[PDB]
Amino acid sequence: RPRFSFSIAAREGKARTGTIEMKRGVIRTPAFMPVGTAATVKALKPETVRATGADIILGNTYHLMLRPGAERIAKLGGLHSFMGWDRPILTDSGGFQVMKQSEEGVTFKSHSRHMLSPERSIEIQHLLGSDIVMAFDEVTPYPATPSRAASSMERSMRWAKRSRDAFDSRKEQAENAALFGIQQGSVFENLRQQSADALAEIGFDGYAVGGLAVGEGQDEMFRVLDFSVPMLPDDKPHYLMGVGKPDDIVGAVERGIDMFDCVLPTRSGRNGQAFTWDGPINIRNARFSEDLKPLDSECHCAVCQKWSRAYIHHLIRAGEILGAMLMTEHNIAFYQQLMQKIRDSISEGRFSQFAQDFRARYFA
Amino acid sequence: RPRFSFSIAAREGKARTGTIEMKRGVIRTPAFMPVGTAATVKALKPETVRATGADIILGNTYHLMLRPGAERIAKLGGLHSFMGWDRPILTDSGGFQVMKQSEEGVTFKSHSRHMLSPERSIEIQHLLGSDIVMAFDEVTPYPATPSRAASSMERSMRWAKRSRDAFDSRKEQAENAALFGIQQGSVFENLRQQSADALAEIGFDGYAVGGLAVGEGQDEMFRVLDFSVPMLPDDKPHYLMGVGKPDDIVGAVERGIDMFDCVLPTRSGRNGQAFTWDGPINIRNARFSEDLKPLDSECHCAVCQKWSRAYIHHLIRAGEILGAMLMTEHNIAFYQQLMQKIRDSISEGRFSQFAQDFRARYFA
Ligand SMILES: NCc1c[nH]c2nc(N)[nH]c(=O)c12
Ligand SMILES: NCc1c[nH]c2nc(N)[nH]c(=O)c12
Ligand SMILES: [Zn+2]
Ligand SMILES: [Zn+2]
Repeated sequence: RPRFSFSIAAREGKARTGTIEMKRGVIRTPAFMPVGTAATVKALKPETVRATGADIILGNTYHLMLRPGAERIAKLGGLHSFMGWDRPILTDSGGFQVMKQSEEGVTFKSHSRHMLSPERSIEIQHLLGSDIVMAFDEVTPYPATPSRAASSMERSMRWAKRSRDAFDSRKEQAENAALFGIQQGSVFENLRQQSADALAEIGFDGYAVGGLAVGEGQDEMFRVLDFSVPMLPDDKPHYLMGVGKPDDIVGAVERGIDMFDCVLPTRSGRNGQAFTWDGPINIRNARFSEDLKPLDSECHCAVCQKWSRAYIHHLIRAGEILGAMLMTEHNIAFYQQLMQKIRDSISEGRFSQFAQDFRARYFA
Repeated sequence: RPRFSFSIAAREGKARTGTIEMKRGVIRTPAFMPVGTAATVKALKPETVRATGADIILGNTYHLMLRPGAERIAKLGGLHSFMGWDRPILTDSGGFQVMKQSEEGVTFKSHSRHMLSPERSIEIQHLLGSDIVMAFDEVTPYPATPSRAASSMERSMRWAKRSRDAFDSRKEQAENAALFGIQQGSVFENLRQQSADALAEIGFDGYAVGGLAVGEGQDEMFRVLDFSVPMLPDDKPHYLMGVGKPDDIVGAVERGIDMFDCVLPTRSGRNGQAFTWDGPINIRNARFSEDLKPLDSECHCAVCQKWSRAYIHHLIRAGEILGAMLMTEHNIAFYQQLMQKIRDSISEGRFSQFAQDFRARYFA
């Protein structure tokens, strides 16, 4: 396999399906990336993560630098070796978790004093041995005034160039990993356009839509995606960071997004929320205490093959670790089955029908 | 397979190795039973418990009756079905967790008001669908005066007869499960003898040594085992309840014990303690932060095949669920490997040498 090759196999409207080939493996798109905060996808062995269908996972630069430490992970052979996941890993840059500041970067106290900058973020991602490296950005909160959105976007573009140069100057990283740029601009079309133009001029292997799902509603997010995604190079992956709910994902794919990550299936799994084709349920609810059905009636995951709602209800009620394990495996598997249905439907030219059918049932 | 058949294949001094055959499977002895407190061996799927080598697990009557409830489990098809473990399950009777009281039984408040008695304990164990049912006893704390030890022992023997009759009166239970009696008498030889005689007169499928590992030291426990185990019928299994550490197990086998359970490998696994052939280690210790070796250098478990001390150190430090999962799997696997080495050495007539070698290295 090459360092990086994105190929689009089929299209339907703005939606695409295809593959990213990298040295450590192939990623089928549209893709969902489980989040492995501090070198673990919570409550799952890597083999279980793979068994659910994941092709790639996400690691958080900010958290890993705080514990166990980036240099330590490098000394131990890199993140893949450390955690036992040998397929691609994407690392975020830390901009989201950040949100003293200056044009040079940021200093902050560990929740010890730490520093992030375009150069240091790229370095940490190198030390981790990331396959997909993200530019270091400044993420403005919502709502943002046009002036402040413009300032953070402009700084992010200067930082995107610094990220590009840092990545390129490190031969081993440049030859073996990929670098994605991050579009900013809040909800403003003109700023989103300026940001897309700046990133395309610099040139990246992929383009993330940053700064969404930070407090604007789905309607607004979709409105911004409507104009923002077409601004990005068509022939590279489009990554919507930190999204999201199943319906968010479907609508974002309809608008040209190829990659997703979110803590929702894992975090809310531990909390008792299980995804089903008829919408989410909270397994802690008393109505499930004697329900012998699986979490979802169609799901092919090992959890739905083997255990009842009643059992998982008890485990979560009781605070048992196995409850977190089973909920998380099911939810991640559900997400991967959603992505597979999306990929197949686009391939077969029936994605619009799938989206309609999905919504009708999920929100019944 | 029969309802119950214990066969002794080989002996060395007081030590024995053999098999218990039951309808749901064969149990190799000496046996270690992982404890599954409230219908789960903490942090492990049942398939993982089996993969470590366990032939049987223990469930706690007291806890299960409180949550999710015995009647509820019965309605859902029994404990095996509920938790997904299809091999034998032994249930304790509740006497240990108990320790208003009367000759009829005990009432207590949930940590709702609940009741236990010989009849109710046997009933709960039936509702759970237990394969090995334990008589309901009264467990005196250590130290005990001779008078109080005698009173609790005598009550326990009356309760053993009530347990026997309750079990026998329930045809489905009598035909498909086994019933073990529990010897009491604290540290007193005469009381232990009276208790053994009473239990043998009633007749049970197996005999537990109760009331030890409740505050007396290993020396005292071993002294009591020295005279107590030979009092029990030789041709039935001997079960030392709530023991214990690897060295406890080895010494108890040397004294004629066939079955063990304890929370130690699971509970202390979650706390950071890993068993090794060179003694226990606490993985949280800073000395392990960059140690690339497996938990134990010889252990054949999947954890030792795949992850380093450094990684598990980080997980436990961070409070990650995967840390509990990996520690627990390793510790249970270690215990099963200990039992296998014990069984093989007795079979081969070299158990005394094994015990000496084990101690020399474990305590080096
Ligand atoms: N939802 C927005 C988001 C999530 N993670 C992120 N990481 C970075 N660097 N930038 C961003 O805008 C975001
Ligand atoms: N270590 C003693 C012990 C553990 N569990 C027990 N359960 C019962 N019923 N009786 C006992 O004596 C014990
Ligand atoms: Zn499922
Ligand atoms: Zn091991």
